[PDB]
Amino acid sequence: KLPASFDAREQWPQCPTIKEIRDQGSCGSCWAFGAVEAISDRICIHTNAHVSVEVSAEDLLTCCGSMCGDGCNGGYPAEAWNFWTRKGLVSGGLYESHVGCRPYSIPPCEHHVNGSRPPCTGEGDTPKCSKICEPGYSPTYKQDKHYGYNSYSVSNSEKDIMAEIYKNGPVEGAFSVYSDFLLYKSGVYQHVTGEMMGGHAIRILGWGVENGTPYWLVANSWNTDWGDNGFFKILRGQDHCGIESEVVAGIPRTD
Ligand SMILES: *C(N)[C@H](CCCNC(N)=O)NC(=O)C1(C(=O)N[C@H](C)c2ccsc2)CCC1
Repeated sequence: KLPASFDAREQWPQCPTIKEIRDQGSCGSCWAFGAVEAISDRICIHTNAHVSVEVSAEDLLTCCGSMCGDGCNGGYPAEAWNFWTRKGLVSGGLYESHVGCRPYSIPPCEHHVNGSRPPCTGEGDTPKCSKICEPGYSPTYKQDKHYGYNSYSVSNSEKDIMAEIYKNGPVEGAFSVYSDFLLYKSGVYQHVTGEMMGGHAIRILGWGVENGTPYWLVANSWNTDWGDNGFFKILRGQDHCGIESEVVAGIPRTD
């Protein structure tokens, strides 16, 4: 039933957020980024491109509080999606973009690569929850909220995750980062060297096969000069680095 390859960017060509790579900056907010990116995609898919917006990482990062975790010091993706169902999320684009209600306040940086931006440092402070949109944006904060119908776990099964993406759009997942992952440029990632650095949340938007190796198509939040234009591929079908073990998703309410 499922195709040998699937790419959400090809399936939903009128949904620009699916193609977009963000930059979490010097802040451990991957849990938030994986969520708002997939939510942005799912709102566009759910409306057949009639509503296409960058959902605010700032809003999720700053305003969830204890139920999600500890802001820039890590969080729980499951409860990020739950926050979307309970209190909703406003719009917000990239740093100094002036796009949406609450654009990201933490500046971009170079994540384990050379480039013109400053080098990323450790976990910076979590910004305050400010329930007010930026100057120049309409409508108001309350009026700009987008809500989810539900949030749920996807089972630790390759085919179930594929089915979920195929039907309902990109999902959030998490995997264990080893030091060799940081150097990723292209191909299918499999862990071959290096120690455990910690967990990392990302957006899964498809799958395929390359030179006989099955993979998941993943968006990272380390800007576009990391990896393969901000994306990477990782081995699919063996719960590699736990990539199939913490997938989470949710369906939008209609605005
Ligand atoms: C994502 N960037 C974040 C790593 C931040 C570490 N920064 C750094 N300088 O090393 N990781 C996460 O958000 C996850 C996590 O580890 N959460 C922990 C277990 C947590 C859960 C509840 S409170 C803290 C990995 C996916 C979630």
